[PDB]
Amino acid sequence: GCRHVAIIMDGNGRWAKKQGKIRAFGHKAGAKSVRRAVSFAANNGIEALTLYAFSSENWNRPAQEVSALMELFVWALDSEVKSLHRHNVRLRIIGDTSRFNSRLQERIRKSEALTAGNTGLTLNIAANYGGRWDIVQGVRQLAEKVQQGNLQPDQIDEEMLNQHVCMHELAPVDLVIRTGGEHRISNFLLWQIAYAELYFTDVLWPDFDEQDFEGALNAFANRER
Amino acid sequence: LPAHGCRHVAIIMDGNGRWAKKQGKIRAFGHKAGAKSVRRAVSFAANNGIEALTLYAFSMELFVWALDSEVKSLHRHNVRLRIIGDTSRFNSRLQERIRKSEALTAGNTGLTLNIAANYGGRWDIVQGVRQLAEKVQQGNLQPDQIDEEMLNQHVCMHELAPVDLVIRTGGEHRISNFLLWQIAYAELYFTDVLWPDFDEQDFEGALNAFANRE
Ligand SMILES: [Mg+2]
Ligand SMILES: [Mg+2]
Repeated sequence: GCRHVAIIMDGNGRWAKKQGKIRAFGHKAGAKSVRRAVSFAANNGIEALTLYAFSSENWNRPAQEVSALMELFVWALDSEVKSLHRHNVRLRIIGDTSRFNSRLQERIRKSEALTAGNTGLTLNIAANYGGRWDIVQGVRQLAEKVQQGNLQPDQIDEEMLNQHVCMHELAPVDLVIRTGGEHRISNFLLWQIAYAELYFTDVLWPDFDEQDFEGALNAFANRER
Repeated sequence: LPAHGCRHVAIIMDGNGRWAKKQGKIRAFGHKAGAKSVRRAVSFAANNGIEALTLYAFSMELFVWALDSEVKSLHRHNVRLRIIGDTSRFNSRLQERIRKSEALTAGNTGLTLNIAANYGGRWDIVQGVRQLAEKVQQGNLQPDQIDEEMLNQHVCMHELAPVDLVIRTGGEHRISNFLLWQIAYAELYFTDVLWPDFDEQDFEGALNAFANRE
C-alpha cells in the first residue's frame, strides 16, 4: 500500500573512505545505488520515488569546478534518460532550477518533456530544493492572486496551499527513508510528509539494497494509524 | 546554554489508551496517568535548563480541567504558559480562561511551556500565510518580498529557540501533522515506551540522542 517513497541518500563519502578510496569512488557507487533503488521501486508498484539530490546551498568549489560539474549533469541526462523513457519512467526535477546555467535548465526541460507522457514510475529528483522554499513558492503564487483581487485572505486553506506545493498531483508521500544514520529531515520535503512513516537506517547509501528497501516498506506496512 | 545543548523539546505523547488497556482500565485512567507524566516531564525540563517544551495536546474536558487547577502550580514554578493552535473555536469561557492563564504567567522567566490544542502543522503554516495575505491586501506587502525568513516570522513560536528535538512515544514513526515548518532541522526521537511510563531516564536518553547528532 506504499505509493510514494522519498529518500535522503547520505553516506557516499564515508563509504568511500571506509574502503580506502577517494570520494569520487563513493559517488560512482552511490549512482549505482540510485539505479538499483529506481528499478526496485518500479518493479514493485511504487508510483513515485523522490530523491534528494541537493539543497540550494552553495558548493565549496571553484567556479570552473562548478561549471564542469553542471556539464557532467548535462552528460548524465543525455546518456541515461532514453533508457528511463523506454522503461516508461516520468522524470521530473523539483526545486529552484533557475539557479542552474541556461544549458542545464534547457536539458532538464527536454528530459522532462520527453518523458512527461509516461505512465510508469514518476521519478522526482529534488535539486536546489528545500522544503521551506517549496512552501514559500506556493505562498508567493497565492499572494499574487490576492494582490490581483482574485483571492480573499480568508479563502486560503490547507487544500488551496496544497495545490501550490510540489508534487500535489501525485500520491501523498507515504514513507521517507534516510540512510547514513542521522535522524532528521534536514528541510527535505516538509509539507508533504505530515503523515509519512519516517525510516532511519545506519546503512550508508552505496550499500542500501533491495533487502534494505524492503525493510523500510515493512516498517510502513506495520504502521498503526 | 546547559551542557546538553538542547533548548527546545517538543513531544507527541501517545500511548495513554494502550497503557490503560494493558491493565484492564478505561482510557480515562490512562489519560490521568498521562497527565502525571506531563508534570514529571515539565519538572525535568525546568530543572535541566530547557528553554521551551511543546506538548501536542490534541489536533476537551481534561484540557479545561488542567487550566483550572494546574496554572497555579505552573506559576509557582516560574513557568511561562502558552497555548498554540486554533482557539477561536473554543467556547468563549475557555478562551477567557486561556487568556487569563497566559497573562498571569507571561512574565515568568523559567521554562516556556507550549500546549498545542486544536493544533495542526499545516494549519499553523496556513494561518501565517493568511497573515501575509492580509498584509498584501492592505497594501503593506508585495508578493515577491515574501521569503522563508518572513514566513518563519509568522508561524507559531517563531520568537522562541528553534525546536531541537521531537520525541514521540507509543511506537509510531511519524509527525502526524504536529509541528512541520518548525522541525526542518530537529533531531527526531521515537520510542516504543507508552507515554504514562516515560520517565526521567527516558527524557535523559532523548537528550543524549540529541547530543550525539552529527
Ligand atoms: Mg540521531
Ligand atoms: Mg513504524
